[PDB]
Amino acid sequence: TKVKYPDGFRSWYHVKSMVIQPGHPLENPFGGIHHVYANAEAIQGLRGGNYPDGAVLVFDLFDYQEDNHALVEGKRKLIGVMERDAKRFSATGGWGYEGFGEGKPDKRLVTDGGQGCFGCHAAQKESQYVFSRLRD
Amino acid sequence: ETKVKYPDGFRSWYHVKSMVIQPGHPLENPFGGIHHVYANAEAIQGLRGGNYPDGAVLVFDLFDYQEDNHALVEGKRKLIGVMERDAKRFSATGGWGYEGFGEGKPDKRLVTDGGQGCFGCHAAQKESQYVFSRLRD
Ligand code: HEC
Ligand code: HEC
Ligand SMILES: [Zn+2]
Ligand SMILES: [Zn+2]
Repeated sequence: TKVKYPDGFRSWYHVKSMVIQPGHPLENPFGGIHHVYANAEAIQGLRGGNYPDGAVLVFDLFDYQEDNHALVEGKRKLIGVMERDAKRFSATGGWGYEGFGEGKPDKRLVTDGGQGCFGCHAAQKESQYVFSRLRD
Repeated sequence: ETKVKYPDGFRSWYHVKSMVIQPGHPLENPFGGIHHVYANAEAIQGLRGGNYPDGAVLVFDLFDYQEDNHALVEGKRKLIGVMERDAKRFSATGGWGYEGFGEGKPDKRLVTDGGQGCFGCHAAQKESQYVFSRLRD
């Protein structure tokens, strides 16, 4: 009941991006440029289906540098992961939540079974706890 | 056989990188906004350090953004820029054909000069085969 590191996530479908700048409520620890990636099974849930077991969403978070009014991606700070499994992750609404420091498999960030992540994502109960929407 | 194809299905390609260009930056006009770069399989071979096969396509996808409480949030697509690799067909602009599609729409072709204006700037990157983007992790 550990969330698996999502190997190969960089090849997945890019859902959307967003920039969180200093002063935003989510600045700690989610400040920077982030990109949302979805594997094939996650796309089915985003498209209006049910999320099948095995669906994975990744929040990929980079630092950035402001250089002459351009924001340039720097280093990866972390990834956030949601893995769908209605049985194994029932305590947190059927998604398992993990963070990986710097995107590395050995740097697990979550220490409370994913309850803190869950507490905020629960506001999106109506949409299977996922905030991101497909855009074209 | 000098027209760049609209790159259908580009949104499911590999996302290379992103950048934000804000007011004040030298390129705000016309490339202001949040942009994402996508590459098909052939372009990845070229980005990786391999050579670019004919048929390689790189997409610059440009969105306006809105400021919302210390967040920049994606707004409407302004345009896509497309580079399509064909050493013989597009030899006049370095082996890449350049096109722009207004709001990403296949009917809104933007380029009127055979790609010369696009090529004039990308020519600065002769040494990486006219491509500014670099792979990252
Ligand atoms: C509110 C205080 C949050 C906490 C705590 C966590 N997340 Fe989150 N998450 C939040 C928002 C507002 C968004 C949308 C960002 C956007 O670009 O729209 C997200 C997104 C994710 C995603 C992408 C899928 C989605 O739901 O949109 C993942 C994979 C994700 N979050 C994981 C995650 C983990 C593992 C957390 C605890 C370490 C966690 N989130 C906390 C808001 C909040
Ligand atoms: C300088 C004045 C430019 C002109 C005119 C054009 N482009 Fe460009 N392009 C420029 C830069 C600095 C970058 C990199 C952006 C980044 O995030 O690093 C780009 C990128 C592209 C790409 C992505 C591939 C790459 O070379 O990195 C495409 C497909 C591309 N540009 C197409 C394009 C077209 C079709 C143009 C005329 C309509 C065009 N570019 C003009 C700088 C400049
Ligand atoms: Zn403020
Ligand atoms: Zn600035």
